[PDB]
This record gives sequence, C-alpha cells and structure tokens, in this order.
Amino acid sequence: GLEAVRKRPGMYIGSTSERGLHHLVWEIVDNSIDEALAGYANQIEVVIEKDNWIKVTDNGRGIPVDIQEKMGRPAVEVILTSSVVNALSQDLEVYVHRNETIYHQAYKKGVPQFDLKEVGTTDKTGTVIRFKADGEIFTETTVYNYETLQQRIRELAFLNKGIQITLRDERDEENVREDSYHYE
Ligand SMILES: CCNC(=O)Nc1nc2cc(-c3cncc(F)c3)cc(-c3ncccn3)c2[nH]1
Repeated sequence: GLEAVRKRPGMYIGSTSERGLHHLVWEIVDNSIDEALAGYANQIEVVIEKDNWIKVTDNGRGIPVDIQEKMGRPAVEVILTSSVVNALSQDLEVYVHRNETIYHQAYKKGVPQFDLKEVGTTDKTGTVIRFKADGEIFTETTVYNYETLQQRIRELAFLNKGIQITLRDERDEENVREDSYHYE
C-alpha cells in the first residue's frame, strides 16, 4: 500500500524533482482548502521551517480521532497511513485540536512511531501537519522555493476569497519573511 508509493514516487506525484517536492505542499494545503470549502476553516498557514520542514495549519474541525469499525485505529492514523505525503516524508507529525484536546502522532516513511496520544488541552479546533521530505526519494533538491509557494498561495487565496492564507519563511531565523493573503 504505502511501500508502493516509495518504490514508484513519480506514479503518485509526477516526479522526484523540484516540481514533485512542491506538490507535497499542495497535497497538504488542498486538505485545508477542502476544510474551508466545507465551511469550517477560514485560516490556513504554510511555514517553511528550519531544515526545509513544511508546517501546514488550519482552523477547521480537526481530522477525526475516533476509533474505527474497520481498523480499530483512530481515523487520523487511518488517513495518514494512506497519505502519499506521509509515505514520501522521512518524518511527519500530526497535531489535532479537537474535543478540547491536543492529539499527536509522528511517522517515519509513513510508519507510525507511537499510538495517537493526548498531549494537551485546547479551546481551538484545527489540524497541524509538519513534514520533512525524504532525502533519499528527493535527490535533486529538498530545498523549497519561496516564490513558487507564494505565487500559488496568492492564487488559492483569490480562488477562495474570505480565507486567510499565510506563507512564512523561517529557514533563516535572523531574517523571517511573511506574506499574508486575504481577499474580501
Ligand atoms: C494541515 C492539513 N489540514 C487538514 O488535513 N485539515 C483537515 N480537516 C479535516 C476535517 C475532517 C472532518 C472532521 N470532522 C468531521 C468530518 F466529517 C470530517 C476530515 C479531514 C480529512 N478527511 C479525509 C482525508 C483528509 N482529511 C480533515 N482534514
């Protein structure tokens, strides 16, 4: 299932080049866009963090955490273990703010490192996905381009007016850059 994504990456994302690397971001952002189109999220945040980790945050309902009829595993674990981004990431973390609780799970090459755990309390709702693209899959470059992400984030904000979409570059902690889009 998920081992097939690691052997044929291009079959799922197109290429293991700069284009494919950026497609990973788009596959996570699209989920937050779906949550905004469903009527629950109105704020999306994309962060290029240190060592080219990507953090995508929305203020939707939070990916469901309820135990399933099929697996006996939380809905979020089922969803993430079928995720191409998760399969192609050397590391991926999830934080779900839901039911006044903060739930967390980490994966390595799509494989869960521990069971979903409650790690805090919250008055907010939403999902946080942090991932570090697998450097063995992505050989050409693992370095994100700001202008490529910005150009697309601005188009998404224009296609989904009323949704606040923010892009931040934190790779240089001494010089942080931010572009926030919010069309009326
Ligand atoms: C950072 C990436 N953001 C998300 O993945 N946001 C997100 N919010 C969700 C809410 C529901 C959701 C919550 N409550 C009730 C529902 F019916 C759906 C379901 C999903 C989901 N479902 C299938 C695949 C991927 N994501 C969400 N993703």
